[PDB]
Amino acid sequence: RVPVIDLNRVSDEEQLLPVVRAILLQHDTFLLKNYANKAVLDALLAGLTTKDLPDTSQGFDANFTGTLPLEDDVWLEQYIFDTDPQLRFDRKCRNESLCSIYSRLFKLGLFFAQLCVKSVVSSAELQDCISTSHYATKLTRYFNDNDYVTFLPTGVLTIFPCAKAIRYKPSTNSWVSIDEPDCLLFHTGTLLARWSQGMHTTSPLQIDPRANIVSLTIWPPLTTPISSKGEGTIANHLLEQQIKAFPKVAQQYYPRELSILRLQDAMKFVKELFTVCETVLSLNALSRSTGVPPELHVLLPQISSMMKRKIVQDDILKLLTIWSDAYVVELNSRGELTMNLPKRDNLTTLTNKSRTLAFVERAESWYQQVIASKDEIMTDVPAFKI
Repeated sequence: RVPVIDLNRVSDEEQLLPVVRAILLQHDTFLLKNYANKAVLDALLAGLTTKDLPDTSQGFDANFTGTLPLEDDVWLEQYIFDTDPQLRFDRKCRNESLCSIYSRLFKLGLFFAQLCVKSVVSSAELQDCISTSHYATKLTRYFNDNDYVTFLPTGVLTIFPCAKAIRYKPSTNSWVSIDEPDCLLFHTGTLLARWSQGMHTTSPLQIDPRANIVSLTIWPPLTTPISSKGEGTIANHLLEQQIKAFPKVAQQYYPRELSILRLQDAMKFVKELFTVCETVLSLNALSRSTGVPPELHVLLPQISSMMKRKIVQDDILKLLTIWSDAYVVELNSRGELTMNLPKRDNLTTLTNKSRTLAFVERAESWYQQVIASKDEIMTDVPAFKI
């Protein structure tokens, strides 16, 4: 199940470090038991159910900060803060109740974040990336006016004051719900896994947005480079995560970034489709003896089954857009589309043996041409006209 740290048994840094480290080497999620202010914390959360309502006049900006109306009378209240005065992230939280929860979750979360880094991060220069003077936080509150959201946190760790209405993936596929109301829940983010350089891995979580969930995620300063081998920062990963969580907000504030992420899903789609089509066509060719190409409608159900989704004739035509010489697709005797492997060689097949690598290489090429051009980039691969 879930690793549990009892604070009445282990309370100081000397005791907690080997415990935290042993956990982090095999887990990304753990419970905090007997926290000295669990009662006060639970009282504050209870207060949020009837008072200190979300500021509906606040708006929701490009920093993914403010108040956002969701469906089913659910309200999101979120604040992203950074210690850097050069950054316009000045608000940690708003109302007295949320501020009290923040102060308790931060002091606790900052302590354990440093333990997490000390545990699985070898770089001495990264041992002090997070301090009381250098950090960034995201305080998230869901409010319900009387399904699960899947996300992958990107901080060092995310804390939940109550281990309730949250699902996770055991390290032993399938979601399992966590129901330990007397404990806080800790989950590590991708930054810790990344900086561990293989020592630690994390996993996505699931929450019920109608269960008044509160969470605090903690980072080093947002301007911190992810790695020496790149220019991407924590800000880039935070943005991508927030875009995936709130795509409609993204469509307004970050339309290009959204359309790229959507196009990448289309890329992933067409690559698997090609591999599936290769298998299906190869198998069908075995149940033949004469050079009569199969009608496309015959192949679709098998292709759809392997793709685990409905695949239409239009989808297969996307493959030709990426590589027109991939297949020979034409109308038959009775006006139905047929599909078969090419018989004759061209300059491509005379110089490249692998059909597998050929499609992948031309998929990325097509992908770059779209995102390098300044014309309105598409979110999908256009169907090749016959």
